[PDB]
Amino acid sequence: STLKGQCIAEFLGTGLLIFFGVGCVAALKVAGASFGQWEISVIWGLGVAMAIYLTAGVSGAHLNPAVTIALWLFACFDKRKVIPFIVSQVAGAFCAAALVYGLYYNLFFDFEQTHHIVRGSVESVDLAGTFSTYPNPHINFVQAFAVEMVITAILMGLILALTDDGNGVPRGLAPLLIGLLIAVIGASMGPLTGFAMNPARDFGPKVFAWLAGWGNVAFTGGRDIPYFLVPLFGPIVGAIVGAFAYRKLIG
Amino acid sequence: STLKGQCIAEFLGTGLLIFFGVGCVAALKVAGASFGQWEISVIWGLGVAMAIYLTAGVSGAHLNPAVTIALWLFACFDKRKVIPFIVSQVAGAFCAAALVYGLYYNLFFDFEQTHHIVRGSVESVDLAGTFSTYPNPHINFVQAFAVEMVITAILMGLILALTDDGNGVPRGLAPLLIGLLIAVIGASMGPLTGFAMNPARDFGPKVFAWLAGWGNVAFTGGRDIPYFLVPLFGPIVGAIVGAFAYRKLIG
Amino acid sequence: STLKGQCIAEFLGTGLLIFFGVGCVAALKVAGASFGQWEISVIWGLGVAMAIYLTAGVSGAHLNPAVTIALWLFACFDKRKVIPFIVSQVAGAFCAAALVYGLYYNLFFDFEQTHHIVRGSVESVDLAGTFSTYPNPHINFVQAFAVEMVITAILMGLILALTDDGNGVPRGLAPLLIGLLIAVIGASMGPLTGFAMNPARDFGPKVFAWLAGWGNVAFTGGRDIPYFLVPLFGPIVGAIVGAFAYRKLIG
Amino acid sequence: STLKGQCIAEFLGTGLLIFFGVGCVAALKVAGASFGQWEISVIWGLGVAMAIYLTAGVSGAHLNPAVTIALWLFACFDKRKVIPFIVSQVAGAFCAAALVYGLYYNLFFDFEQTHHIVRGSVESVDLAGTFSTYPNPHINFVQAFAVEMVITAILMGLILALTDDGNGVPRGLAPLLIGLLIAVIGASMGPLTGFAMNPARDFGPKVFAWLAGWGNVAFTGGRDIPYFLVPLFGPIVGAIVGAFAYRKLIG
Repeated sequence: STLKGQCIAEFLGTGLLIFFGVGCVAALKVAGASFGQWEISVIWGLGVAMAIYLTAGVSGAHLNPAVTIALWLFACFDKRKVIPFIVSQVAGAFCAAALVYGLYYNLFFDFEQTHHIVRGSVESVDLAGTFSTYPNPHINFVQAFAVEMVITAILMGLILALTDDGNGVPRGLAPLLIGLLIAVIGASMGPLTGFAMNPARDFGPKVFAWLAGWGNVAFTGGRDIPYFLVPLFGPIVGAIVGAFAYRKLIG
Repeated sequence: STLKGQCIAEFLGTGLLIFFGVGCVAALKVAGASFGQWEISVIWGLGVAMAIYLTAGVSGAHLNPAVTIALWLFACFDKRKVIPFIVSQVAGAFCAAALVYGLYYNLFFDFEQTHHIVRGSVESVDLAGTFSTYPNPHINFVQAFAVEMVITAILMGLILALTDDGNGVPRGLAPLLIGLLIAVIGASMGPLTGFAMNPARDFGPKVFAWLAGWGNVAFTGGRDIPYFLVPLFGPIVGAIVGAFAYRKLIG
Repeated sequence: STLKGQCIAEFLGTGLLIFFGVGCVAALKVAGASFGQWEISVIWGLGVAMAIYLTAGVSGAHLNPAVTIALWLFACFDKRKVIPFIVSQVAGAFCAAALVYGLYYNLFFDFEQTHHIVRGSVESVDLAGTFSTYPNPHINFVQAFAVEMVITAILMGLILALTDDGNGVPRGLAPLLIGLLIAVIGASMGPLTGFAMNPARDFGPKVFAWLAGWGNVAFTGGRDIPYFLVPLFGPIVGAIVGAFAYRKLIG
Repeated sequence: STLKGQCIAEFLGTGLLIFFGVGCVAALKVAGASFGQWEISVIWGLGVAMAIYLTAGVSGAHLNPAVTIALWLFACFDKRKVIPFIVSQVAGAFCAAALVYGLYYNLFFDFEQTHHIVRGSVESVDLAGTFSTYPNPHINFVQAFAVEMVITAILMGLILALTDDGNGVPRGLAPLLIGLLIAVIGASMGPLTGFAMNPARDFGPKVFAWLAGWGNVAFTGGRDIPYFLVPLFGPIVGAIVGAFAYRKLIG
């Protein structure tokens, strides 16, 4: 597979997981669907598994800039493909957020008119939480960064544990096992930071929310310190830590 | 296997998935069962997986006219079997809707008498939603068609991705993975159009609802433009788009 | 394996599935646990899968008199083992119901004193529904028998479909797939008759409920026609129909 | 693998399952997350499966002192590694409880101030139930011990049933099947004693709760007889019984 073919697969794979994840959150927020914390988390994980199954044979199904950087540093992934892979991942998440917004277009405006929410204000951040993740009100930037580092380290460590020959896990079952890992992470740590674990999953839809009319509050989240840095660099630091720990303690 | 044997398998396979899907919706609506959006979606998906496991060895387990048309256009499926397969699929969905109605017969009339609902009126469309799918009140024909096209394209693309040699997915695990894909599609996009994704799944029970006493509102759904066209031609267009995209970008 | 060894495995396997199924129903009824229809059904199915995994290698993991009779009539199962297998299955369900009652002993009496329920009365049938299945108030004996026949036919047909060489289903994955089939059956048809599908699962705990103090209402269920016949002979008729249909239409 | 390498794997594996299990309970209690009994149980089980997948190749993934003792007595596990394995398991559960407390630090104090709960009192035992298990108010020490013995015997018996060559279960699917077994055990027996089934899972976080400020009530649980003995010796007795029963009746 050429570089162009793998970039398209990364674009489609990241878009597919964003389409399922944002869609279910949109259904809970503006469509009146009844979802619990476990149900939302299991939709995110299974959507990732389907995205991996679709694009594993072409590009390896990274679908995460943090995973792409960690693989380059620790799994001898080609450095020439690092930038195009990351660009394709963010582009796929951005376009998928636009597609979900288009399908839920009439419900978003009906929700705003009913609750008298003006887009771009602090009170509109909750609606902006459909696309991207925002921290719990009781935690700050430092605690939010620690949560993102820890959960991404677990994800990176288990990905290496589930995708190494000799561990007994079939290659056909590994994508499903990865999705279940994301579900329990989101179920146990989601109410804190939104279990982003993916710079593309957060930055992409955040750019669309800024263009959709939410303005600066899409990036800052109503906080003095702009929150968008936590899902951007937090997973990157955590992925490196998780990959380093696995090679030292398990691998 | 002869053509008659495959048609019977398609009749039973489509009926089995309708029996599980309509039954769970009936339990939520007239039996007082507590179901969320994810729970309803996961029953639909797992019911499809069981139907595929039962009939895969005989007819290939299409169980969807949109999939049958897409396979004929892109997977060299025999054209002589296209019409009998589609006829058997719609017949199976029709008979299964009648069977579910017979088992839930006393609960349907008790529900109508309690809520003073006259069958065949606009207020009875919600009860008619047990058998077939109807759009969200905030979306119209054009947006409903777009939703059905997109979700069927994802289903068709993943079906080809999950049923090709060399992708590493075992043949015994593919039917279960297909069902999980339907669950997340229904969880993320269900509150919009009912995630029909299957012309037989919608048209079949719709004909029974018309015969059961709902009349013309079973097809139109209380809309000026008859809604039944969206689940009829929407999945067909989406399946072709999804199959074409997979061959160009992934396959 | 000798006959004594297989009878012990059938005794333990049926007891294990009753222990999980009755325990979760007891938690919902007297322990205040929050369970939906899907959640209860998925506990029953997964408990059956664990029971099959434990006893498949010894006795074949029938754990159902209806399945045992159907296998003898259609799968050349030994007739000399039919009676001891059925006796062991009912004995295992009876003892497991007693064990669950012992663990939940203090909660059952606290529930009765709080709600002023006298054991053995018509108002105590709901508490007796913890151990065995009772019909929906809007359905009668004839409709209850039809529901039990249909769902057991689907279970028997899929069991043959999931346990035949050449269908591509691994032997290690078949028990889990069987449990998921039970979950969707209970989710879609449970609110009607309790998805017994197993004469031992119902008759066994019913005998214990009669001995525990519920008296005659444990068998009759407060109905003029004794309801206990429906889960006794209903699954037996359905299992034969399902096995016959599979051999004629699929097998 | 040397003894030091296996001890680290046991430390990380037990910590990983505690991180997921305590985190989801913390989200339900202090973060306002909506969780049912099945949802909490399925997070515990799947977290165990991920922990097994990470550490099976190094130390065998015991992650339970009761399992370690049972394997030494019945599976010829090395006696020299029994003490270091148990020490590592309790250490991992202790550190993971501290990590979860640190991430949820601000939410715990906000919950206490809102409800006017003084740490170390009887009314604070419910908050202490986030880390460790405490019995249902209607059951006493004797019934709590019986529940822990029975459920651990089932877990030990199924673990031997799922990890023996010749049973047809793939080695890659066994960890997932073990997690599903824990989910149904917690769903059916959790509202009684908290389905500890693991001396490290309970004693470890209990020591942290005592150090975190809960004092003596973390061990006694507000009972005249200290409850901490039930999850300590209960699973050990049950694991031996379950292993002995499997070798006599199934193995």
